[PDB]
Amino acid sequence: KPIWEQIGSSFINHYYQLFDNDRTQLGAIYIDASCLTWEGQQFQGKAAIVEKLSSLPFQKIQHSITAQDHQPTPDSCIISMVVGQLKADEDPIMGFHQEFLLKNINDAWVCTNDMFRLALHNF
Amino acid sequence: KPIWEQIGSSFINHYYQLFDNDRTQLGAIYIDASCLTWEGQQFQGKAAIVEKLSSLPFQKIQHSITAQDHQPTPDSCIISMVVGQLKADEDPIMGFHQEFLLKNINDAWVCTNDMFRLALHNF
Repeated sequence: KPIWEQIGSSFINHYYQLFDNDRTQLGAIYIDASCLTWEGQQFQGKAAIVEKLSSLPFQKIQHSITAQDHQPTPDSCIISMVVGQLKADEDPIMGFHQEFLLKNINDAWVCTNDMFRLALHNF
Repeated sequence: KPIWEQIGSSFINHYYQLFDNDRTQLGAIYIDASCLTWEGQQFQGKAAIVEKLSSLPFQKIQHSITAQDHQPTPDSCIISMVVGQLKADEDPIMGFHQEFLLKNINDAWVCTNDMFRLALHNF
């Protein structure tokens, strides 16, 4: 309902659609200065991100969202928190926490910061 | 090593130190435009946020960080992800996930965005 909630919600939706069905198209939502920290490893810069995301051994991965929250920022960006479970091929379901900072740059929404962590938790 | 990590790690240490000794002092790291989402609930501004955290029904609170990640943002903000364990008085230990967005305002690194969730724990 709130404008930042609708945008952030839509972005997350788009991000997981791409990640679970066409991840080599993910780079389209990043920019040169975007950063990715996947399970502790830092991939600063789009090239590194695109490379890392494409090297994931996932043959078939599926994200299931338990909860998501968004907040507008002083500089008009949107920060988001996402929790839920992921299923890669033939299992053991896992929990995950993903953080995103979105910005409108050149009149388009992109993700400048992305942080993902696996978790033995549930929400 | 990177400056955003040094600053972020430092802020994180100070934040949890304040939370675990006298959370009514957290007003110093929040500003009026700050947003807090705690277990899905929203609160805006220093006063409401400090009120919300202070209202937590705990005498003794203890945070233990298992991992923290930090990245710089295009607007010179620092975004962070924190995961660890939370211990409140006699409740069983509970894992937590938190996100912070930091920025230097009026010569001080403050948190404009704070997002927190507890993992439905077992064991």
